[PDB]
Amino acid sequence: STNTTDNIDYFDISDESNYYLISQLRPHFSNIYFFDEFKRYASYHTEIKRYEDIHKTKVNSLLNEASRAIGICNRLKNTLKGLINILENPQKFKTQRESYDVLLRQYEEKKEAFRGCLLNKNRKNLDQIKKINNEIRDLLEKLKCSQDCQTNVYWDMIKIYLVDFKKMPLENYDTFIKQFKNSYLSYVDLIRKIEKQIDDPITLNAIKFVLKEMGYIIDRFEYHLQKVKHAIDQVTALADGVKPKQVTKNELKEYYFNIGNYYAIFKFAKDQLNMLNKALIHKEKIVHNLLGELFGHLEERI
Amino acid sequence: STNTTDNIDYFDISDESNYYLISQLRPHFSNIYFFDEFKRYASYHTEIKRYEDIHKTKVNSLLNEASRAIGICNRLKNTLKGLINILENPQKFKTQRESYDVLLRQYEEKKEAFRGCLLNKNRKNLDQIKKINNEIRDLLEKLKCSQDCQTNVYWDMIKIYLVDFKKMPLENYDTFIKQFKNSYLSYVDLIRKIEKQIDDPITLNAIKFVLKEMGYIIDRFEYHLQKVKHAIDQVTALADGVKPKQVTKNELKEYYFNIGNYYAIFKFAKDQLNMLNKALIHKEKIVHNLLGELFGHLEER
Repeated sequence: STNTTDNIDYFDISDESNYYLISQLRPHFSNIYFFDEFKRYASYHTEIKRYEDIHKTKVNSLLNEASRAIGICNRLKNTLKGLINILENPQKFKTQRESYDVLLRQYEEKKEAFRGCLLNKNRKNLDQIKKINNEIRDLLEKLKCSQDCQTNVYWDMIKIYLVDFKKMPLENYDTFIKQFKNSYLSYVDLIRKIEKQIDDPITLNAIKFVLKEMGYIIDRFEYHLQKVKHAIDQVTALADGVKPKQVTKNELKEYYFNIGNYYAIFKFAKDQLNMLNKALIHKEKIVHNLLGELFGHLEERI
Repeated sequence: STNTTDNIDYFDISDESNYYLISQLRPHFSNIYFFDEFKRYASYHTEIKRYEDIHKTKVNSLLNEASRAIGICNRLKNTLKGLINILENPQKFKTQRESYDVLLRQYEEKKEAFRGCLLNKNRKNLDQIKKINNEIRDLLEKLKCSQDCQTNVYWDMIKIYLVDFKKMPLENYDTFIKQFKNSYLSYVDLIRKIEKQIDDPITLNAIKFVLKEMGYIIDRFEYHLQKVKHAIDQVTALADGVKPKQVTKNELKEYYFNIGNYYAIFKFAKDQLNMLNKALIHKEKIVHNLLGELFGHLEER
């Protein structure tokens, strides 16, 4: 059956301020999707048609620079995946000569080195996010309105975002992570009772490492599920309140930035949760196979 | 007094990492309540009686140092409150000689200076929170357990917290802020239609300022409401899940830190939301009075 982690896309990291989260899946920042959404907003205002060039030059380059940064950490990624494959697979551990304690410490060191690399190589890209944001605000000032800025475009997009939000079975995600977190706790509780009786070298270490990784991925799923829930609740609360006809231009700037980043979060968190969904299912199959091996060793002991 | 804000406790500020929130209400940080909760956890484990002294000395002193640090910003607070009372009250504006544009600018400068003071004077205290947290983690290592650490105390406290969580009407908080936010947006829209019809600049400026402050306080209410709901949902999710009877010592450490900080967030946010609820209501009374003064002027040509 399944016993080898082929993909470790589940690692992410946030910056020190916890404003930006870096993912191994492109566009790597949710903020790229906001720049894509503003391209849709700007097409309805002829006063800001220059953003078409800002998007082609600044926004696309930022995406590729983010992809380039992730690619710089690719050899750390392969080294980390090589350690994971040994630590999770007793058969692969038996083909080398290092001890499990040594490989475990190298795993923690390479894990933080890889995650640290994802952030460090993207710091200048993070600064570019603010500069393109400020460039967008300055571009928005060229609108031919000041205290009577129309909100039709703003309210048209909220309605469009609400139907896209219905295309995500939010109850399925809650039910899935609830069962998995309890299945995870039951697994660890079963391992605790078995270890109290026997020492099963290699096999028992492997199943604990996989469970430890499972716990990390569970935490990642809950994080990204909380953000997509928050984003949908905010946009929905706007649609259930009063709808002003006209606002000032500085207010319309905040409006576009508000719904634009919320839809970006939703779009970004969806593909992240889908990846994390597959990673959890994959880790569980490894645990299942290892657990059957562990019960066989328990029988021959007693 | 009529159209007079007497309390400006609604201002708060977070640190750059957004891990610590500094409030003008004692204990100024929710982390103090966690230290108070661990004092209850430690009473069930004779191996860690030393925390009785750590709490009495380090924790209480941190509270008093936090209170003193906030006190350093009192001169800025009085200046800021003085500007608020002028900007919100047309009668008090007419009794002085500064222009409304200059007073608005001084407000924005003093507001940021006061909020920045609340954080800057508390930076050493924020570091002391980390010292006490690490000292607690090191103290927990003295437990006479390794792979068989009982979770009886952990589950006894979760039961207690759930009873306390039900004493907070979350739906009342939600229904209030959503109706209040809608009334706020209607007030703004009403002024946009009204100001086109009359030249009442003194009154209109005061309404716009009070509504400007109302917007800030609404965002504060929403921030603290989200935190307290997250904390209740996390602790409730623990109760609805599998309940292992024994865990490892490092797992028990994270157990105590998890529910302790979540309950601390619950206690802290409740008193914050109650203060913000009163502040929003008081700002709305000022808007009601000013709208009544505005409609009176509209009647007389």
